[PDB]
Amino acid sequence: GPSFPEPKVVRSQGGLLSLKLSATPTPLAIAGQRATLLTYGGSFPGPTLRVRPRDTVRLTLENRLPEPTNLHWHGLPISPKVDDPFLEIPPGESWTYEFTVPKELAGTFWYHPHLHGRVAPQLFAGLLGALVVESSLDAIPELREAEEHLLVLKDLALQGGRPAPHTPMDWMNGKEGDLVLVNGALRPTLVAQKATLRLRLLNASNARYYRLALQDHPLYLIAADGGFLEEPLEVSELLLAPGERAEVLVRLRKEGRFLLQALPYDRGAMGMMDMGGMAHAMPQGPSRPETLLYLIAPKNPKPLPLPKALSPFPTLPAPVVTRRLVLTEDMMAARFFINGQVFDHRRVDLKGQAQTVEVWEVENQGDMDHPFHLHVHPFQVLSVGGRPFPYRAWKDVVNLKAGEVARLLVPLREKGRTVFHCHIVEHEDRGMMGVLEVG
Ligand SMILES: [Cu+2]
Ligand SMILES: [Cu+2]
Ligand SMILES: [Cu+2]
Repeated sequence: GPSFPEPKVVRSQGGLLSLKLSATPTPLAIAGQRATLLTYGGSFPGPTLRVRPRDTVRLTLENRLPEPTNLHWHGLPISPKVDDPFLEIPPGESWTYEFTVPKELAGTFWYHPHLHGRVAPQLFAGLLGALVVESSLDAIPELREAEEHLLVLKDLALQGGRPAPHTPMDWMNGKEGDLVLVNGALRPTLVAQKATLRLRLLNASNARYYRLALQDHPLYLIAADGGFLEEPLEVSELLLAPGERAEVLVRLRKEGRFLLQALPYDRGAMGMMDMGGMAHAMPQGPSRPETLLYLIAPKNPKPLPLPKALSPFPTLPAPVVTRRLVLTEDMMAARFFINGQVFDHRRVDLKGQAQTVEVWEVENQGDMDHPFHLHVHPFQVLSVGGRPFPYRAWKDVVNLKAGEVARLLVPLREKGRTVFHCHIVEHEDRGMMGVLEVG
């Protein structure tokens, strides 16, 4: 097959993507070995859904797992009556998700389970896939002529031919695996045919971070989680926290082989040490560097010029309220809190008004990185750690290192009850989630 593996694409037909997916334990060949994963559509990652604004999506999820599950349409500003974080599909049962793709939308999104208490093992076992919203922007020559690929960054650990079980330490840190895969493949080779690549990036890992760097090359960020930037932004590296997406242009400068690496990064994961007497927690330190893929540049590469502009970011109304959400940890108990509380599905924590804008100040008073995710309502990151953000674009996950405050501009869109949580999904399962009601 193609030297570069990517999930199969399912496209809307005549404005309708009607699809039945089964969540099912599936024997597969993965990274040269045989394993039984939990999959959507029989594959890992699940199929990529490619749609356009105003399309109708009609996705029937059949639960063939031995435990209940559901779907989160991560990043989609749709109704929480569709993207329902409280819905439970019992084993054997089916549920049909139907929504219209919003008109003003573009970028890389994804789907995965969101059943509180069960997310981390289900997501770790392989239940995820991408959703791409095509834009009219894709027809500008600087993007249309680029070579496009999706890179689903997700790691895995196998034990006896199945996903490795969660240990108590995994619930504290978030589980990482030793198999650091792109699109389910171990260090695939990408033999580029064009000098400009358009790479959609998805961190679908439970907890692993990807400090992305391409050897000898900068990256040109053209989209964040939920939409285009206003213009490309040159970066030397790009950190993708769990649940985040990005789109980058790569402008291949010369012939040769270049590594795409996940450079060492310390997210505050903790181990345990006994040095005489007392056993206590100790930092794991930075991750070991990982090669994600081998990128082979074509003959005499002449990259396209960059697009001068992408999408203007909407001017937002002046905000009507400021929130503060403080994140804290009880590491030895693997308990995690927002404003001193753990999630309770019966308890409404924030009440806002649709079509108003709020300022959310999210403060990480823990020692671990926490990537904060809000459903349903994409936000604009104003600043993190007192540093202004270098671009304007829609995001739905913001990473907070220890001590950092993120200031977010949150327009409230669809009415209903939804959630916000850490997207180290172990921490969500362990309480770091709250309930927002929009009326
Ligand atoms: Cu998500
Ligand atoms: Cu969620
Ligand atoms: Cu967390």
